[PDB]
Amino acid sequence: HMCLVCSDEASGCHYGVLTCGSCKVFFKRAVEGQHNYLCAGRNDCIIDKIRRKNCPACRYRKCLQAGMNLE
Amino acid sequence: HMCLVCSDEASGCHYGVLTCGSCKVFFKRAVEGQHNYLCAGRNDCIIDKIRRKNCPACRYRKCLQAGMNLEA
DNA sequence: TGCAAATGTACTAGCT
DNA sequence: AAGCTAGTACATTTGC
Ligand SMILES: [Zn+2]
Ligand SMILES: [Zn+2]
Ligand SMILES: [Zn+2]
Ligand SMILES: [Zn+2]
Repeated sequence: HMCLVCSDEASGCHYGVLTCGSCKVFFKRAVEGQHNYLCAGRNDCIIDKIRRKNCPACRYRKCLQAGMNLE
Repeated sequence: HMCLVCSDEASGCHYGVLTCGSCKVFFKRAVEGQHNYLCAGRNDCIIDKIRRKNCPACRYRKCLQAGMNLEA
């Protein structure tokens, strides 16, 4: 049902983790190239369906916390 | 020289405040436009040249705090 | 791909 | 002429 990164409607198990469609694309872009993202808050931004765009840094952090990788 | 909102190179005194071009257009669009801006932290984000895209809600907040206004 | 929103740039209109 | 800003069109970015 739910994406482990942002809590949207998951579309499948992507990169080892149940994740929504946009978190799937986001993580792919993040690992592939630069992910030198800078958080504007305190590195604990709320990553939900609407706010997940706000902070790539915290979102890529949750992606790693959830265990996403290339296997 | 310095935009008092994002610290990008200022473009002039826009709407009462020395600001860059991107903050000028952003402020007018924020006032006159419909937006679903929601902060993901604590309504207290850092706004600089990079992080200004991160949180428009705090950016709009910093705009008003700097004294920006569509009048004179 | 395809479409729309958000953002930023560069320019023009108009004043003083 | 200079020197200024608000408005606006275009380009880019970003996300579905
Ligand atoms: Zn997600
Ligand atoms: Zn963050
Ligand atoms: Zn600015
Ligand atoms: Zn914020």
